[PDB]
Amino acid sequence: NKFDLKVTIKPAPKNTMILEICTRYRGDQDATMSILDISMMT
Repeated sequence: NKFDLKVTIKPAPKNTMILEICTRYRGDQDATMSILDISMMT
């Protein structure tokens, strides 16, 4: 319930793709410091 993370991957024109992740909070006040972890494909 807390977050609303969204992840997308697109091919950029050795494929060299582009990854974009966007997040937002669910509540009423700004959150404190947060941690984000990313693990990529082989």
